[PDB]
Amino acid sequence: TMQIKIKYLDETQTRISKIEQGDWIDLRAAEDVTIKKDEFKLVPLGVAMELPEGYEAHVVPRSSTYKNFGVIQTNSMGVIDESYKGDNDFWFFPAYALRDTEIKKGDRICQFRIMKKMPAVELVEVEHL
Amino acid sequence: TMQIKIKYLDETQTRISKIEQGDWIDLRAAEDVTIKKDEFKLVPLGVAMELPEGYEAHVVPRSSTYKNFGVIQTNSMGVIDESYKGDNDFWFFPAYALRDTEIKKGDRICQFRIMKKMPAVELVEVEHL
Amino acid sequence: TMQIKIKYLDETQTRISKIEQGDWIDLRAAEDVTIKKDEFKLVPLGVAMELPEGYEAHVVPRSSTYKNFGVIQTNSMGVIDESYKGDNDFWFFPAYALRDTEIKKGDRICQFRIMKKMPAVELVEVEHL
Ligand SMILES: O=c1ccn([C@H]2C[C@H](O)[C@@H](COP(=O)(O)NP(=O)(O)OP(=O)(O)O)O2)c(=O)[nH]1
Ligand SMILES: O=c1ccn([C@H]2C[C@H](O)[C@@H](COP(=O)(O)NP(=O)(O)OP(=O)(O)O)O2)c(=O)[nH]1
Ligand SMILES: O=c1ccn([C@H]2C[C@H](O)[C@@H](COP(=O)(O)NP(=O)(O)OP(=O)(O)O)O2)c(=O)[nH]1
Ligand SMILES: [Ca+2]
Ligand SMILES: [Ca+2]
Ligand SMILES: [Ca+2]
Ligand SMILES: [Ca+2]
Repeated sequence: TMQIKIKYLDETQTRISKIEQGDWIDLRAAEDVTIKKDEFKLVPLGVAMELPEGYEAHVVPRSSTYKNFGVIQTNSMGVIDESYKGDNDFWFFPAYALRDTEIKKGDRICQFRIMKKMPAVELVEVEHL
Repeated sequence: TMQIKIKYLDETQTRISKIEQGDWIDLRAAEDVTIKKDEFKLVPLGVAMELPEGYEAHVVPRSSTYKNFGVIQTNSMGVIDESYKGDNDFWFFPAYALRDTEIKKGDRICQFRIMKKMPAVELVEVEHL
Repeated sequence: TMQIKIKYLDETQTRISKIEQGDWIDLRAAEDVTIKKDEFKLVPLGVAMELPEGYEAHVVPRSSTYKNFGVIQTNSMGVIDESYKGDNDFWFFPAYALRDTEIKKGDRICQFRIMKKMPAVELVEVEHL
């Protein structure tokens, strides 16, 4: 199987290694985050990762995230590149609150999977298609 | 040649037609739903599916879902796993209404495709990246 | 390497051809767009493409789009099929503004990659799963 190296922000972050069979993986808030209605905050997720060469990760909310927390993800789907593999390259979930809300440290807030990056392409300009 | 088994909620749901291979497939509201501006409702899609093994489905709006139906999708992209294949595992579109709206039975509110699940990965903690 | 043919709206659009290595590609507003709070506009991107056969494109916001512009993409992830390849099939970004905003001509507003279309599938209706 493919290795992903993961570094946690600190010792209190919930470790997320288990036997994986192709399911998306839940990520968790690194700290309590309060968000007022119609405000935006980056929810830190407390993990940095070196993804497999030639891969990227996609991040979206969980199914019940809206019900529980009343937030939407402002970028729709977050794309994490194999190059965001630095020692300070921590992941976040960009949240817009549709109601006053609180997200607690340790809460599952979004989920990711990996995906092979697109193949090499060359764009060629033409005057007409 | 890959098969998806599909169960409809009832006889009144408009069946999905012979497909054009590879194109996303539109899904229809299973009943009339009224949603007031700033309200959230699960819009039933009136279908349950057994996806091929090792696949998942992704569900997103149409480009015109906002113009036609007044809603955004609260989970950004719905991910339907192979394991959501039970006889009562019906699909929904989680709608937040940005204006008052009357969605109708049969309205093509979103679209789906299948995709292979990500490979088996092993997360390994490291102190530093 | 696969080719994508690209046609620009006019001579003033910024050409986006360069060496590609699987990264998503930024697309840019074709003209100034003003969007008031709680309004929606299709932001023109000034490009039409013939994608490789058997492939589709996916379009999402850039990571900083919400901070810089206050817009969310109403369809979450836009899907451009291979058949959207006509001389007047210009791409757009469906934007809903959460605050009064201005996007300037040439601003990077979203990004795309390609992905192979789903395989041929046969839907088989069953009475029970
Ligand atoms: O939802 C997200 C999106 C991105 N990220 C990470 C990956 C991304 O590289 C980083 C932000 O760095 P940049 O501001 O450089 N954005 P990006 O890497 O997309 O830059 P570019 O526009 O050059 O591709 O945040 C998240 O943690 N969550
Ligand atoms: O937009 C969606 C998303 C999910 N679904 C389906 C699939 C999902 O399995 C189901 C909701 O079941 P759960 O509350 O068990 N959520 P999920 O399967 O995502 O759970 P987990 O967090 O364990 O992966 O609704 C939709 O119909 N539309
Ligand atoms: O974000 C997007 C989405 C689609 N598009 C273009 C390409 C796509 O083929 C076309 C239609 O997309 P949708 O299928 O999401 N909308 P709809 O079902 O309303 O259009 P059609 O009736 O043409 O399928 O719009 C964009 O330019 N940006
Ligand atoms: Ca999950
Ligand atoms: Ca409002
Ligand atoms: Ca369509
Ligand atoms: Ca990018």
